[PDB]
Amino acid sequence: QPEPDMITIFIGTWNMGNAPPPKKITSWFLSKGQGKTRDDSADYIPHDIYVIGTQEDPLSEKEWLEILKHSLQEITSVTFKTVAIHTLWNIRIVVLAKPEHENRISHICTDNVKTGIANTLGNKGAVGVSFMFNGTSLGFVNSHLTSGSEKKLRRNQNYMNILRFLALGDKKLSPFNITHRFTHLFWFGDLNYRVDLPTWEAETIIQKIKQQQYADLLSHDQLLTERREQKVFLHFEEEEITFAPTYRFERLTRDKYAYTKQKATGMKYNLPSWCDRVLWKSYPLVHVVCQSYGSTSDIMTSDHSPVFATFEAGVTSQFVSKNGPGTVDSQGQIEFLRCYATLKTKSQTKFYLEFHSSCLESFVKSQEGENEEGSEGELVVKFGETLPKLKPIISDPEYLLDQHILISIKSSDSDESYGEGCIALRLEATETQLPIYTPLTHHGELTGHFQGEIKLQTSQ
Ligand SMILES: O=C(Nc1cccc(Cl)c1)C(F)(F)F
Repeated sequence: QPEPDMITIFIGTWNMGNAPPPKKITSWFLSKGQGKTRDDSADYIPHDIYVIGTQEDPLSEKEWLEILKHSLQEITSVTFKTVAIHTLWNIRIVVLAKPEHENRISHICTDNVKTGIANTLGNKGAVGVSFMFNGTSLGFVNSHLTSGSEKKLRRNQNYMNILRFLALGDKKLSPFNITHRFTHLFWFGDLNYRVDLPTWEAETIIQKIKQQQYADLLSHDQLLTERREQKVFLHFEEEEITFAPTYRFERLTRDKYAYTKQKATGMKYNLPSWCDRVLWKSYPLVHVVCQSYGSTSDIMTSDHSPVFATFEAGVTSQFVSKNGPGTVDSQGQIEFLRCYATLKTKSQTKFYLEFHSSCLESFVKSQEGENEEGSEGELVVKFGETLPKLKPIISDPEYLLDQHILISIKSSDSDESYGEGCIALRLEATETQLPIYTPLTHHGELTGHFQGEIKLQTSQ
């Protein structure tokens, strides 16, 4: 029974509007409705993993698990195993997997983050799940961000709090937040970014939606504009949106957008918006392909429509050799040549690097670099040919070329990371000096760059 090198992952996000679901929700899990939809010929083919995020979920965990599992069994004739379920207030994440995957899944973690302070603490935040699928780490975040058209900055702040404080994946990766801990990270939810057009244009926007003409609406979507200005979700991907805004509908039909201000809305307008989103970030040169991204048309209990996204995702096997795990393999080495970090910091400590990777027995600290001044004001930290030779546990190129090195640049004075990045070992050649590059971030914001050359020796 061979180990897979690809899986498919279903991601769902639905703000249920505090109402029970209708009796049939199968269109959601089938990626049917509007947008990039799944071929009818695939309807009986189960996804390997289903990750369901809800917001404003009124159900108990048990109630929702029974609906989800019975839905999937009706579609696929497979009884899915529950990997994890975690709820914060009315924000929930469920992970289901095909039974064949039970002994491929391990290291399951769950956590939550509550956003805001006093007034603004009490219903917004995020839940998440991580686990290993054979040799591949997977992370999943369902967030319900702050609502309201004039709170895009609060949403951006909610995002940074969630990525700083959500404790998922390998705790030994101490310098790294969730945006670096996983081979594949999926971040979805009621992100609550709005189409930023004047209130007076509500009926114009509705007209455009009825004509399926989204371009002049998407050019005002706050999440796209904030992402293009590097204010949020730096280094994440999103499929092109080709479905109608998923909020705010009159319940029990999809024929009407309910946008006008009401006491129940705090006297706020809810112009039609793409509140409900799926984004991802995968390590460099790992296979990830979005195969659906859309909304259902036939689930109408909520003022939001459910959103689906599906992905092909590359996975690796749990590799054993005669040597590692449990020792090094002397036929393997990773060398860094001519490396330097460019940092945006105004500070003047010395810096050292840490290299973290599950291809090493443990993380490696470098010597301090040599600080120089860049021609445009920058700090340049030079490592030269001084970096420690990395000793991987396994030399086989079928393993090593699929690995990644996480890099943190840390202050000698404080041992605090000033920037984190990731280098793929999926090189064009071995035993050959090749350029490498990663941007460096801290708290998910750009703090600099790391570049140089690599020389990878495998057993071949
Ligand atoms: O641990 C659970 N599930 C689980 C564990 C390992 C593999 C798989 Cl497939 C599922 C829980 F939370 F449901 F009890």
